[PDB]
Amino acid sequence: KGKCGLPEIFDPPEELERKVWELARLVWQSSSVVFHTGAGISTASGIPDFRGPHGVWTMEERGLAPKFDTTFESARPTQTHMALVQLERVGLLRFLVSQNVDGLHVRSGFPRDKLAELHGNMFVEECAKCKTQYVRDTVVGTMGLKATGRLCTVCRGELRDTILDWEDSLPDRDLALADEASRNADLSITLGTSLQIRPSGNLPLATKRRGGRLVIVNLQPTKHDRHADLRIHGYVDEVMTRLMKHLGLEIPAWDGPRVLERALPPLPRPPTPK
Ligand SMILES: Nc1ncnc2c1ncn2[C@@H]1O[C@H](COP(=O)(O)OP(=O)(O)OC[C@H]2O[C@@H](O)[C@H](O)[C@@H]2O)[C@@H](O)[C@H]1O
Ligand SMILES: [Zn+2]
Repeated sequence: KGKCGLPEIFDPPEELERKVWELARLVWQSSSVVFHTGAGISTASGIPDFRGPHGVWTMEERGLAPKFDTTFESARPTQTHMALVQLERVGLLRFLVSQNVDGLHVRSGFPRDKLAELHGNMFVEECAKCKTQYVRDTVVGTMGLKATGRLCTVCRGELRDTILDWEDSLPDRDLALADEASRNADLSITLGTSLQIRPSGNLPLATKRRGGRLVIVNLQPTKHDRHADLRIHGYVDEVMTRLMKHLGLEIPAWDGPRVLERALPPLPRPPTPK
């Protein structure tokens, strides 16, 4: 599905630094910062993307299977995952919209009330009856919104996976929160997504339409490149490491899988430059 296997682009060191300083500036000056993440933020942990050079669909085109260097369970959040945890803690991230099913945002300790997982989460099952969600320690075992073989404990209703199939519509609440955050954002930053899937890929444009700024961080071209105020071509982990340095923020260490349901008030953060 969509455009697969396009050549990657790398801003050279001085181009990159200048662009990351510009991004820092946009973050400092924007009250509402919304991040939009795709499969590219998980490749540095061993999970292949879909449309990159060895992406799932690109490889399918060659009659090759995708290569994982991890199970979903033994996957570690990347520096990028952890940077987003910290940005949220200090109040420099309003909301996070993800297209990833890998479960890494949740397991990194990102508060679920500021997270929309538009395409589902491998570790989450949902009661058909009450709609209460269960975050599990291991992948649920089914995809396509199917019965997992477990009953709810809030009820005895049927538990199903939340992995959307091709024809399946997006979770009502997640999309509602994603829309609200994107329309009301001063700044949308996309990370490691080619922005080819609607409505997910068009959400960062709602920010642009409403007068806000748009930053696209990606190794390949994306569908909405022409609409961005800043395009940054580099490994996300590098882009984020440099950004956090400029912002004067530590990237916290991951202590293993942890679920946080609700965000706290912002922690102290350094003062803004002149
Ligand atoms: N370390 C990295 N740093 C920066 N960019 C990266 C990195 N690794 C990969 N990328 C880029 O990330 C992008 C990932 O885009 P896709 O593979 O299309 O993944 P995504 O946009 O998340 O896909 C959207 C949706 O498509 C469906 O197949 C599936 O439902 C998925 O959630 C690619 O353009 C690739 O160049
Ligand atoms: Zn129930």
